[PDB]
Amino acid sequence: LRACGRFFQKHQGTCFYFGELPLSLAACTKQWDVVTYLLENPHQPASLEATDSLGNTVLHALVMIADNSPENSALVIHMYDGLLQMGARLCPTVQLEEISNHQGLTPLKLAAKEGKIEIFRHILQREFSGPYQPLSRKFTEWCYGPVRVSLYDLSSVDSWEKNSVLEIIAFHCKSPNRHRMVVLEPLNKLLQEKWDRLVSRFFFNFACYLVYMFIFTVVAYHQPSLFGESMLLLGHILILLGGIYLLLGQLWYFWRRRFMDSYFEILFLLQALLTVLSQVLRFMETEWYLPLLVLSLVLGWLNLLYYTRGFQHTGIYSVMIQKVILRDLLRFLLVYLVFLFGFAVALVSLSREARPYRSILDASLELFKFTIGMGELAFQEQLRFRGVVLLLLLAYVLLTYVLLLNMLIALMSETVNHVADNSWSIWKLQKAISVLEMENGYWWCRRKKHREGRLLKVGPDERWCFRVEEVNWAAWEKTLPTLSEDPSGP
Amino acid sequence: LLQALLTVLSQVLRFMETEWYLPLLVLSLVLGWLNLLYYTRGFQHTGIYSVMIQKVILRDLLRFLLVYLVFLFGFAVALVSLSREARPYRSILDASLELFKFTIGMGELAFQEQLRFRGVVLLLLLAYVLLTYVLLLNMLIALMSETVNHVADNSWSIWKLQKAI
Amino acid sequence: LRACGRFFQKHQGTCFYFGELPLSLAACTKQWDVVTYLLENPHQPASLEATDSLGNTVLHALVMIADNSPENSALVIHMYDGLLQMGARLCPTVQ
Repeated sequence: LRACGRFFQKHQGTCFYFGELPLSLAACTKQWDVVTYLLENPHQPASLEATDSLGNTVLHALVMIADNSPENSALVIHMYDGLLQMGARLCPTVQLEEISNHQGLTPLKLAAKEGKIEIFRHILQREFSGPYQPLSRKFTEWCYGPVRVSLYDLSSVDSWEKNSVLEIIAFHCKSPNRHRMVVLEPLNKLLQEKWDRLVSRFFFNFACYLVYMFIFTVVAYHQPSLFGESMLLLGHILILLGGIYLLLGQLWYFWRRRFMDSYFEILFLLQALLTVLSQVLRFMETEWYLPLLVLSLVLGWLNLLYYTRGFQHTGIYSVMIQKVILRDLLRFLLVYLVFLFGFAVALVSLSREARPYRSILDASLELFKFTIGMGELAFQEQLRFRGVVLLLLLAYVLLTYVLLLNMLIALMSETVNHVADNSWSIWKLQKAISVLEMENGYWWCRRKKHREGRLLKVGPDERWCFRVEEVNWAAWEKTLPTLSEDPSGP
Repeated sequence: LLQALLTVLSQVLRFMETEWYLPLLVLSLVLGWLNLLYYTRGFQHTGIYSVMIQKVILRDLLRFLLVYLVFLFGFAVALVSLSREARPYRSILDASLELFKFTIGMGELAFQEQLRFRGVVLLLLLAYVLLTYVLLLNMLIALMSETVNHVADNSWSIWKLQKAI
Repeated sequence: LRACGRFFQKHQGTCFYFGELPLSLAACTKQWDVVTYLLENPHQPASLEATDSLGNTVLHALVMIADNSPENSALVIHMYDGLLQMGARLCPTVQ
């Protein structure tokens, strides 16, 4: 009896989304005796694979009620494991983990999309011994003393499939916990493996872009006044070809992905648009292409800072300036402006009388030169109101040199609690985005996606696996079984 | 080794009557006065200061300067590419020097009139000023966050290791 | 019987360098009863001063497996002290 009302649906406000199904309610409400009675009974058996109006089964409902609190996460983990074990003994023919809702996702995918990290980490590294062996994802291969190779499962986790946990985390997710689902194993080992296979193409792209930017700098610097001529026209044609190529690439990227990590692609689009506009304005014989070409050159040299992600830990510096350039700067500048204009107008309104600051623009420039430590504080004599002008100049100096101090103190207090783990996780997330972007290939030719791990039977189900080696000097029990009796390293 | 090699080369160039020994002798003198900071290890705890600048001079400086360079050259070229027209910054070297003087707090932000593109030149100068004064702030914040967890025990141990050597 | 293979040598990758010697393996694997049985027995006595291909004895192997973790360091310290004490009572003439 589906309770497809308004209070039971998932929305902001007074709600409690348990999946509008009595078995789902008993599962979510910590009523394991009631769950056991509802799952098996001679009168009315409740199917565990039943779906509500949205298409969610009980596992999706258990995923969607999970918070990040430790008290609720233990409930979600224990009830998920218990329901999986009871589904093993009731309907073993059907695989109830792979049941998809109307959006098309699975409970692992749903935990990835909504940002429920506490059930995601458990479902990615769950291990069950005894009779419930095949429904595990943390298989144990050979162990030789303190070193053991653990085989994780890459079913619906590798990027070879049409929809993956990696793609959902990188692009489709929307949560503050996007970066924290990349550090956890086996996603740390998986994305480190694909990056080492793609760093060659990343550096090749860096070299090609550096050659293009060197050609652009040579063309811009040796621009004639508004063999050498043929070389310059060949360079202009090459710049036009590179600009239209990069514009087509960015257009294909924005068509495929139909925000902070998306900044540099917007800068790439702006740079390509500006150089294409500069070339088409030069072709139209307009004397305004030179500011646009120079602006494109400046924007491109700024854009070149994107390729610092792959130079090892350099990115952990660079990500901070990204946060810095969205911390308060675009506000604080406005605060500086709402001084400047006012004071500038004041100076003009007090400098048009006689017994310097002629217009608003010159007054603004002479007021701005107190920040770079260059402006003058001379005692005027030609102006009639010398003392009031000096008093306003001193007041502006004091207000600027206290506003900058306040800004620096505020930024220090903001960054003093910033540990290195968060910045490292942000850099790892950016590398994950770059890996999943390059693996799709260029727009003019699509790369052949290759599997990772190997296909080996576990207990005769053929399950893809990824091997992670570990050393543990405290696991001296030798009780868990091993699939293979031979080490057989790579 | 570099100081000894430079002063030996300066002496052998003076013996060969070459008028290029004077830059090498002066460079050797500068390098030697820099080298004199090695002997601060034995002046008690003074070394616990000095070791930090060693880490500082290998922390990010030789990278960060390059980052500063990959602005400067670009912007400098831009200024040259926009200052050769008429209705200042003559060559690449003078443009680089006039752009560098915004870091020591000496460069000028005047409104040009002889150039045809006054507004675009001013906009690029303002953009360079903002980018420099945010990059230096970011560098200082990053260095502070790097050194805030640096206890005195690690620096004391480093100084003791240098004294052991 | 020296296990002078490739998996048992010390190198980056899949390795477990215990010294390629059964007494060394029992010492490194926290098997003090097996170590006591191998050190003294009427059938086949294992010399504590035996060396592998690299020339390491059991003490060098106990040194090379030590990490900086507190759980492993206690194992290395206790097994080193126990092997030194058992070497005192078996071959006191040699150092």
